[PDB]
Amino acid sequence: TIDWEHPMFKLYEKAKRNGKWNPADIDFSQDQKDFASLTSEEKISALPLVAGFSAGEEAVTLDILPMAHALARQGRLEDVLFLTTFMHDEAKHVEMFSRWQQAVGIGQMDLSVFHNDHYKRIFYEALPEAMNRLYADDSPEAVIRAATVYNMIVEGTLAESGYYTFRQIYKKAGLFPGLLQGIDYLNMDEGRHIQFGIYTIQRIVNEDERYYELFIRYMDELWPHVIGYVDYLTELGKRQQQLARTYALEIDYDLLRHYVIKQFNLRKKQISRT
Amino acid sequence: TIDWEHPMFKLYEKAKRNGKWNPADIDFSQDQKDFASLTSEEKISALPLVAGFSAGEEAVTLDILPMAHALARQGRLEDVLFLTTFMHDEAKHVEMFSRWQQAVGIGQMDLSVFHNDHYKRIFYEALPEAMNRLYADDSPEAVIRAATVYNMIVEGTLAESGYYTFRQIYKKAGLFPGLLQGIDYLNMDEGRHIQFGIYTIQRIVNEDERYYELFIRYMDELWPHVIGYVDYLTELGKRQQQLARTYALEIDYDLLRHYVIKQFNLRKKQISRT
Ligand SMILES: CCCCCCCCCCCCCCCC(=O)O
Ligand SMILES: CCCCCCCCCCCCCCCC(=O)O
Ligand SMILES: [Mn+2]
Ligand SMILES: [Mn+2]
Ligand SMILES: [Mn+2]
Ligand SMILES: [Mn+2]
Ligand SMILES: [Mn+2]
Ligand SMILES: [Mn+2]
Repeated sequence: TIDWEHPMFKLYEKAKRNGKWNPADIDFSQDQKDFASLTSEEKISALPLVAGFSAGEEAVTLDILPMAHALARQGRLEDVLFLTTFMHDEAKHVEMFSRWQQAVGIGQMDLSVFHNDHYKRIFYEALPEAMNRLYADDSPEAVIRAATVYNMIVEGTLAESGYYTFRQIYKKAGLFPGLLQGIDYLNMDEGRHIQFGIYTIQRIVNEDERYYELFIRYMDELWPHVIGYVDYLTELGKRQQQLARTYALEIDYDLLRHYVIKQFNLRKKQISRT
Repeated sequence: TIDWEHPMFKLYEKAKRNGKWNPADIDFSQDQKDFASLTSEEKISALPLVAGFSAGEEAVTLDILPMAHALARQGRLEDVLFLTTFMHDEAKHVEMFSRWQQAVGIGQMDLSVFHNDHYKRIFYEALPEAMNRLYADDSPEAVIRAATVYNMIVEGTLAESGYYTFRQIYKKAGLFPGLLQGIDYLNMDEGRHIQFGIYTIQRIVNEDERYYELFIRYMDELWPHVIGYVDYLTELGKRQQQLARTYALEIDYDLLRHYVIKQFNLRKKQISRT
């Protein structure tokens, strides 16, 4: 039947209760004015972080499907019910960033230019490969790896840090209130996504504590590309300093960096070896 | 980007606006009392139609995924955004029937007994085979067949007729107000599902009017099992006449039957050869 007490059924219920926001309701009119008011140099200072996210959301909307397939095939009905909310969330995320991009005029703008090699390695290689694998290989190893790259690294490390960074910068400056409303909603959805990942990894580790070592290993395997992208954005911003100056933000890249590091280690700690 | 004018983006927007209902909010307390008040013979008279639906909703929640995969792989982003709402709708449908079944006490009850051979041929063979095919064969032929069996026959013919039948019987009788609230919501969701099917078949026919003949052919191929199930339910009810008598319903199986026939032909007519 439905196991009403199943953790993923409970997460499904919360998703319905907490998932009513609609990107079509966000007022982006002030964002349009803010963006127009920026200098050409101030404009470029913002784009790298938006590039990472818009492309990232698109990647994950296509790439969660194989997990829903694999779990369906295993008969995990409550997981599948929850995953329908996960996939619809990601749809709204793609929608929200595309609306912002249109409202402020950079819809055309090929933002690919802000994706370095480490980024592409995560979003264009490790992520799609690990998810697609599940179509032919739904072994515990395969499922742990998919949840690690997608939920623990892409969402749980990069996206979390991305949200924090957005707040740290533009919330201070009083800029882009529509986008920040969007990001708050995104960040609320993402908490459920991460919880799914934790639950999935933990139940597999609960069967064989040796999958714990596999989890840690896959996390450390990805870390170089995580930090390598983070260094490239850090670096990139330190050149284009004009938005920080104009808006009186000592943009502390060294504390962001450690927020990333903090997120990575925190995700490890949410998986228990025993 | 997102093509804001795309028909499936517009259907996605409507789904969000019109898709807020939550099965967890439905009051089933009166349904519990109604069901308990029924005689043992009256109880059995209702179950066949509920059997068809609960199993049917479960089938379609698992079975829409390959279509979302195939269209994603073709780069039809707006279709995929809409399909996230379609899949979440089906989740709530499975949820709604399981809640009703629990509330009135038939959760255990193996309702498989009311699935005859024609039913199994649709839901356990033709439907999963046609959807799963899309994982390895996303040809126009394959996509038309998937949309025909799923959207035009299962939803557009059987489910539509099932809703009508539910209303005709229990709405008259003043019974099962919770279930009927649920069914109204379901039926509103299903209109978008059918519209997706029409759009999908029509855009493929628009490229080669010879796919029109393929559409009609696949519809007629399934008709025998549609009517054969409908005859078995018709037949089945005519024996167990006690609920009709008790509640003063001349249950007109001959008009239902023609409602089914009417639905089938109506679906053909929504696809234009030209
Ligand atoms: C000092 C800079 C550190 C900040 C790191 C920036 C992270 C931006 C990358 C965006 C990835 C978004 C993917 C989210 C996927 C989802 O929504 O499930
Ligand atoms: C005289 C009897 C005719 C009535 C026909 C009864 C139809 C019951 C079958 C239920 C199928 C439900 C599947 C719906 C799938 C979806 O929700 O997309
Ligand atoms: Mn997201
Ligand atoms: Mn996410
Ligand atoms: Mn490097
Ligand atoms: Mn349904
Ligand atoms: Mn449907
Ligand atoms: Mn027969």
